[PDB]
Amino acid sequence: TTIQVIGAGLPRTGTNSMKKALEIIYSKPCYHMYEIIFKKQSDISIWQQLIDETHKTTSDKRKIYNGLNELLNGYIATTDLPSCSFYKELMTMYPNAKVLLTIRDKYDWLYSLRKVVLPKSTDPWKLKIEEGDQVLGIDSNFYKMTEDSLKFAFQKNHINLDDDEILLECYDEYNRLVQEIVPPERLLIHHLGDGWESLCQFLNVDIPNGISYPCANSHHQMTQLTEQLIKHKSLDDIIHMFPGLI
Ligand SMILES: Nc1ncnc2c1ncn2[C@@H]1O[C@H](COP(=O)(O)O)[C@@H](OP(=O)(O)O)[C@H]1O
Ligand SMILES: CC(C)NC[C@@H]1CCc2cc(CO)c([N+](=O)[O-])cc2N1
Repeated sequence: TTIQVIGAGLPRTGTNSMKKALEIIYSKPCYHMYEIIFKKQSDISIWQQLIDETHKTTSDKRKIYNGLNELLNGYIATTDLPSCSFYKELMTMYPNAKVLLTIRDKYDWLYSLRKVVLPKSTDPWKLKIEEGDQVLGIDSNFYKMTEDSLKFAFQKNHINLDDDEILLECYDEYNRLVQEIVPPERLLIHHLGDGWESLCQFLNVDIPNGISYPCANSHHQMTQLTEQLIKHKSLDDIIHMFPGLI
């Protein structure tokens, strides 16, 4: 059991739905940020060490490959931040794995990103996210790892993450680059809304009979989850309000 599909799509492009879709297709687990937050928060420091390794004048690529392989043990696929930023290293490690690029309108993406993953530093919603994350046992190291992995995906050392215009152009550049460096036969570009057909064709499987394509992880749902975590101060107490999400 090793990686068959590498999800290179950025966060907030339908990765949790793609995660669920792949788990339906393969009946084996797919990695996602939800795996880290809700199941394995100890992975945060490991991802941080790997991203830190990339910032060295001479990076130890074998250390990174071995670290990626350990993180992804028991998974059939990976999606989302932070793994998407390592899609090149994953491609090298798993030469037979196919690559998915989940994609969507860039303006909707940015809006989604600011609501969940990367608020502007002066946005009051950032404090509500933090307070909510406190309930989940998430600390400040989490934000450093996600920030560093976005910067790593965009291949930038210095960047003003509060500038929407920069993030929009980074998004387009990122998706262009994936399309440039992944051979066409090894890549499926999956637009938000595309559903089973193109995906199943690509992965050489039939469309799941009587099972609809997943639709999960809206910023509306994430805003409500943040609100409810703050109100009740317990995930277990509110999880029934979020069926089928985690
Ligand atoms: N089947 C589907 N059709 C349309 N949008 C979908 C979808 N599945 C997920 N999404 C959207 O993809 C985004 C989440 O992606 P990710 O899981 O990578 O964080 C959300 O966007 P919004 O925040 O605009 O609602 C979510 O609503
Ligand atoms: C709602 C509040 C309690 N925070 C929890 C949410 C869960 C989904 C999520 C997903 C990503 C990337 O998919 C990131 N990210 O990269 O920062 C952060 C979060 N945070």
